[PDB]
Amino acid sequence: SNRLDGKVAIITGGTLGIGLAIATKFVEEGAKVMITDRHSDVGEKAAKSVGTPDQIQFFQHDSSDEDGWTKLFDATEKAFGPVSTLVNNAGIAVNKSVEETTTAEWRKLLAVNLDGVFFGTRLGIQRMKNKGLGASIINMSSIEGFVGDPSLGAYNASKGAVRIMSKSAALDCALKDYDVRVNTVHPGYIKTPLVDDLPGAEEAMSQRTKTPMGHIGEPNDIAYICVYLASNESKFATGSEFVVDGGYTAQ
Amino acid sequence: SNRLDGKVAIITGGTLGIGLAIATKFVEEGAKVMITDRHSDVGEKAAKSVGTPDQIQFFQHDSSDEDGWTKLFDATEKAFGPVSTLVNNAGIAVNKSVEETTTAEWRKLLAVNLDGVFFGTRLGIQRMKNKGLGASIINMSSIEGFVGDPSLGAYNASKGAVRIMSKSAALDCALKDYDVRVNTVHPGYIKTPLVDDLPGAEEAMSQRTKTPMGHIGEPNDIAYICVYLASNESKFATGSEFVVDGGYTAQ
Amino acid sequence: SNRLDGKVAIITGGTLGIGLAIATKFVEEGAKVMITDRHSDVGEKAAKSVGTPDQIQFFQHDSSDEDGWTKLFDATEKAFGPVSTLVNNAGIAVNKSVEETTTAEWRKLLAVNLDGVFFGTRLGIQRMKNKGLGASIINMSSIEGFVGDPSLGAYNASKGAVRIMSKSAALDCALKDYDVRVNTVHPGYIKTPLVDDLPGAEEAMSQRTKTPMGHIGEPNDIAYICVYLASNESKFATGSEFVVDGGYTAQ
Amino acid sequence: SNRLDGKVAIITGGTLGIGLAIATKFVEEGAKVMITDRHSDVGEKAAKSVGTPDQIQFFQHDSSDEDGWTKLFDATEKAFGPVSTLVNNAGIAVNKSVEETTTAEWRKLLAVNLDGVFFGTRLGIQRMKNKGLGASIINMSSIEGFVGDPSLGAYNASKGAVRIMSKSAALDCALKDYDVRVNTVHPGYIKTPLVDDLPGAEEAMSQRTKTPMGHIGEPNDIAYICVYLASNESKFATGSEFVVDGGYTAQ
Ligand SMILES: NC(=O)C1=CN([C@@H]2O[C@H](COP(=O)(O)OP(=O)(O)OC[C@H]3O[C@@H](n4cnc5c(N)ncnc54)[C@H](O)[C@@H]3O)[C@@H](O)[C@H]2O)C=CC1
Ligand SMILES: NC(=O)C1=CN([C@@H]2O[C@H](COP(=O)(O)OP(=O)(O)OC[C@H]3O[C@@H](n4cnc5c(N)ncnc54)[C@H](O)[C@@H]3O)[C@@H](O)[C@H]2O)C=CC1
Ligand SMILES: NC(=O)C1=CN([C@@H]2O[C@H](COP(=O)(O)OP(=O)(O)OC[C@H]3O[C@@H](n4cnc5c(N)ncnc54)[C@H](O)[C@@H]3O)[C@@H](O)[C@H]2O)C=CC1
Ligand SMILES: NC(=O)C1=CN([C@@H]2O[C@H](COP(=O)(O)OP(=O)(O)OC[C@H]3O[C@@H](n4cnc5c(N)ncnc54)[C@H](O)[C@@H]3O)[C@@H](O)[C@H]2O)C=CC1
Ligand SMILES: C[C@@H](O)c1ccccc1
Ligand SMILES: C[C@@H](O)c1ccccc1
Ligand SMILES: C[C@@H](O)c1ccccc1
Ligand SMILES: C[C@@H](O)c1ccccc1
Ligand SMILES: [Mg+2]
Ligand SMILES: [Mg+2]
Repeated sequence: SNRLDGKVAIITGGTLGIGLAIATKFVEEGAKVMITDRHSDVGEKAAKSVGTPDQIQFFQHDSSDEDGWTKLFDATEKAFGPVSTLVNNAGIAVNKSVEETTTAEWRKLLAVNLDGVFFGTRLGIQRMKNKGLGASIINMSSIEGFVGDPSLGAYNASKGAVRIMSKSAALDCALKDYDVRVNTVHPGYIKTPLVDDLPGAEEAMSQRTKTPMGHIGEPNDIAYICVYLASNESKFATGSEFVVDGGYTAQ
Repeated sequence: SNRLDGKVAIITGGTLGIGLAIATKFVEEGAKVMITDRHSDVGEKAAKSVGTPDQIQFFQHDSSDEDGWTKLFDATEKAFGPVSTLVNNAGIAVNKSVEETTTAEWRKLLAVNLDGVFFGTRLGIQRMKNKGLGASIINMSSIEGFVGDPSLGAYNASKGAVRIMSKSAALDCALKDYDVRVNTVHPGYIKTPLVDDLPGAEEAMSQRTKTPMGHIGEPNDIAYICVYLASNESKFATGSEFVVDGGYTAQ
Repeated sequence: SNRLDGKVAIITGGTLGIGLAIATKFVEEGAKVMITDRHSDVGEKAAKSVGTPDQIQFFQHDSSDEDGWTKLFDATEKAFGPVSTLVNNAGIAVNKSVEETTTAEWRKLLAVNLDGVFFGTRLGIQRMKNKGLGASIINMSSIEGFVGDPSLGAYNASKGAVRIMSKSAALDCALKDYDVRVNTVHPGYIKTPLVDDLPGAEEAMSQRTKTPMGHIGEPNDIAYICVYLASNESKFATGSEFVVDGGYTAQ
Repeated sequence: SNRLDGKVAIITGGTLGIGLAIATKFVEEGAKVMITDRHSDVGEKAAKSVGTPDQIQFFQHDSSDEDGWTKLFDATEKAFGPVSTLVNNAGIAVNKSVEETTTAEWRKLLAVNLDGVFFGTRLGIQRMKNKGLGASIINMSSIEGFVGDPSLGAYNASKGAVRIMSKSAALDCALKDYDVRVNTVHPGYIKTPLVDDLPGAEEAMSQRTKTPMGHIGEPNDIAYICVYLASNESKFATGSEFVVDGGYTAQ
């Protein structure tokens, strides 16, 4: 309780899974939250499932849409006051090796996972700096920012990009005394309804050769590290990677 | 509040600085705590400064003392019930390059920083496994587990050892379903009375070429990441490194 | 001598600096080489400066040009026989923080440094696999694939992308028994005529807080690690990062 | 040929496997070599199998023996002139988890794998600095300096220690203009007669979940990266890790 008092957060892809759990715990800890998704039909229902309009609202936005980012920040500031916290969580995956990735697939994945995170990070620094907000940008990544997956070529590219791009931003903010931190979060496998719909997926992810714990995580596992990062408790943490992966990358 | 409900923690070197702040926040969040130090004179006063005997006690112990580790676990279990949480925080430094390290210096530093962490980790796994405690071993490290310092040769050795030793332990616990997680915490520079007593030290640490934030951290910066790691909020985190360094390792 | 006997290499951006030195040492060790650059005026002269047409030729190509990649592989195979070795060396830099990067700058840098490396890697796997060539793809990176630079935001993104994308490709090639390895090379600061034309640049790079050796490297420093990687001497090395940086990333 | 002209190398544990292959290729490239082992019976035969006494000799030495290190450097300088190159290759393994490691096992493994590497590194810096030798210390590590193995607890400790200790030494040498570089080499699984004597071992190591190439390496795979590191070709490489692992750590 109260760990995010006064904070105002944007969470992209906040209607499902990890992003929804981050939204839920953010509201529980006192933050006001704007969640997004490319589609409108889930959004209002997702928001209402967490809290009331004074706590959480929905804004339809595709994170690859550069001009839509300014509309999103404006709507959030209108609802809740100046934005303090950005969680760049929206992402997609292509299940292809590098060898088998089409250029269209490459460009589509990079538009969401890389351009979108760049647009959000750039705008968030501009809008959040020098306001005494204790501002925090949390760029969602994954184990795939540290290790390869033969069947996730473009996804690996995007996650490695966000990993090191975030360090650049962290350093510049720290050196300019902007009062903006930038860090990455790296989930391993997490159980969601989407994983549940893929026959065999959780079992494959839970083999000890993949996740040493012998089971995948849950959305709140990623929510709680995000609360820590969004809060002033982490005021000395910037430019770093926070891994919550059941041991996947330790072997 | 309540984030460590029911937890029972041992924190080595818990009478000063980082270890004292970890103890303080642990008590605030509902944990019972046994702090240690090689010396007795500070201990009881340090404990009483945090809370009452039902919350926190002191046990004199040099972490390099193998047999003393069993006495420490026994005393803690006597006071508070079965131990759930171990923070291996006790450490020393030698200000020497590898080239200029004497063998006595080498052996003394490794006894505390490496052997002591091994003894605590080994015993903690034995005593904490298979009890449904949500057990957590937090091995204190530093930026010096990732990067070299020309003037900290043996210290670097110790911190690199603990970094990877902790991953081994994490994996074995995860694969054996022991209900014990093992992670490392990596502070950058932190202001304490000891740093304050070293003329010029904080200023040197605060140069942008060292810490990009332009200032060093405070003990609570390390306390809060430890609360997260000791809590069930981090039940999917094992075998990982948590860095709180003001950007030091991001450049 | 003879360390690249029978090898046929493409080196993008091979007319200057690092790429020219890689070309030079490749020819010395018995490889046939096709160098590229976006511009034609330097190319033939650069090639003739290294060797004769039976050793080394030039092909004008912008690495961001997807269709031009197939023309490049065809021209090389026409000149020298099947390509065994690809060094993705072409790159550019934008001297901007993330905050100050324009979208046009972002897209231009990613087209060369990321898309271009993807196009070359994808095509090289397709054209080099299953031919008993001892094929090797060497994706040029830099220290900026490991650490941030506040003034190199998009460049950091690109270098982190190539770092982890290359691991994906490595794994898929290894698992499919393609006889193609993929590794990254990470130069620190290297003296070239271009650096020499930037007043103050080498001196700034040579400060001990940047490069511990107190001086920057030379193009042959990167050439020699590339020879090792292109050769069968490194037949068990794949998915790894090879750093030649004067100590920059060790502190 | 000639890549180590004039170099004088000490290779600890140089009578078998990886160390023998390093010795072999070092001699082939023009270096004079002193190999060691704790036992005498294999040594002279191993040396004679590589070359004549003017090329390679044997010195009986347990790398854990501190005073024996000065005798070893003296004998090498007597045979061949001033030592330029040290490969700290001697090591042992204990097949125990952290939990199950006895203190005697811990101390024995650390004496060879950590103390021994410290003694060699410290003495080598002292004896090799400021002589214009192009001096190089190559500290053998393994994949177990990057990732955990649940059954290699003390070994992981030792390998993580050497990894970061070597960076400290690298930095101090670079900052003091000592003309001594320090780097680590990280073999994955390598086929040797010892592995061949362990039923099932190579097959287990060759599973794709362990080594993506689907087979283990050979001693020359580690020899060739050591030649590069010992040579002046790598004069700008210090403080870095060189991984030759068949993809083990890329996933
Ligand atoms: N489920 C898993 O096992 C793992 C997930 N992750 C990563 O963590 C993050 C969050 O995942 P979840 O929210 O559980 O995802 P989900 O798979 O349950 O649903 C996808 C999420 O992204 C959003 N989204 C997709 N494209 C978008 C666009 N163009 N604009 C705005 N929103 C968009 C949706 O609202 C949705 O919340 C992602 O960045 C993902 O790549 C990483 C490793 C594992
Ligand atoms: N102050 C700083 O800038 C940094 C500190 N650290 C690390 O973080 C950890 C905690 O530091 P602080 O508690 O602030 O230290 P401190 O420097 O303020 O005091 C030393 C601590 O270690 C204990 N200690 C030393 N030798 C011991 C032994 N043989 N047995 C039991 N206890 C012993 C003392 O109780 C004391 O709390 C250490 O492991 C340290 O190496 C890491 C980076 C920076
Ligand atoms: N000079 C230095 O200090 C450092 C250089 N690097 C990196 O190493 C690599 C090689 O650098 P140099 O050859 O010395 O570069 P250079 O700065 O001396 O010249 C640029 C090179 O890239 C090529 N190039 C640029 N855009 C291109 C395009 N669209 N298509 C084809 N070729 C193109 C040119 O032929 C030229 O060889 C690059 O990827 C660079 O980013 C990394 C760290 C430091
Ligand atoms: N075979 C494999 O799969 C792997 C080996 N390694 C590492 O690479 C290095 C070299 O291995 P190999 O020479 O093939 O070993 P080996 O297993 O074939 O034989 C052991 C080597 O270490 C020496 N040795 C052991 N204790 C010693 C002491 N107290 N003093 C002096 N010498 C001693 C022996 O001469 C012998 O060459 C070691 O540091 C090892 O830990 C790392 C990963 C895998
Ligand atoms: C990395 C994880 O988000 C994933 C991506 C594609 C298919 C399954 C799982
Ligand atoms: C790394 C940090 O704990 C430190 C060690 C010795 C002297 C000053 C600071
Ligand atoms: C990283 C290095 O290639 C560089 C890039 C831009 C300006 C100067 C140096
Ligand atoms: C890591 C490798 O050297 C190994 C150690 C012990 C038993 C088998 C293999
Ligand atoms: Mg650094
Ligand atoms: Mg792995």
